[PDB]
Amino acid sequence: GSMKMYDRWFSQQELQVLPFAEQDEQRNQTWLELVGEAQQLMDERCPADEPRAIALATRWMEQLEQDTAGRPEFLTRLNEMHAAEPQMREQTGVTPEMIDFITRAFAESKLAIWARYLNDEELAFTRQHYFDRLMEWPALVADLHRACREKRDPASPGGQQLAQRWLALFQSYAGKDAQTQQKFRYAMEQEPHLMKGTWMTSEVLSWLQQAIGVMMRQAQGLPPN
Repeated sequence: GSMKMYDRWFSQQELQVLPFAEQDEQRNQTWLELVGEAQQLMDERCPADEPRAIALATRWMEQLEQDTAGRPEFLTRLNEMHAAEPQMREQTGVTPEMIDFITRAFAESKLAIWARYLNDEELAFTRQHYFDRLMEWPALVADLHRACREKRDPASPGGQQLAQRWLALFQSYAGKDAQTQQKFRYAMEQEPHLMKGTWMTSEVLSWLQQAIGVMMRQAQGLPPN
């Protein structure tokens, strides 16, 4: 879209590190392709769980991660913009229904993988509750980036607050059975896609794993590390 649209959704400081504010002909072409291909799939009434939808959704999320420079606050801002900006459709062709389709297809791309790791009742719980708190993740990841950026101790009260927030979001879709949660950890160790579209860097993930280890540490038994 236009630089005027971005100017009213981002401050001047933010625009200096938002890649979308760069004029780049190849970035623009890729977005024309991603939007055009989404609209075509919707026009064919393509199911979100077909491979064509899964592929396109994966391409979108990787592009969005690059074009927000990995900043979850910027993903949040673009999410606000898509739903509120009056000339979103005229300027970009993006509609709330398109974003819903892409998000549902991206969910299906992960549920297809979890189907190989979970039994039937665990997979049904995760499908049912997948979206319950999905939208709370960007604000948590933003706070995780901030904790890591500010060198907060993962064992501080604020650090454990973040680990507790993570647990509540994770348990929202994984359930609360320790046996089931270990399947999710194994899957995440083996399946690189499950960590895509989370706006986590290696450093922030390391910070979170440390805070979780403190939270979950047992008095007896093999400890974390």
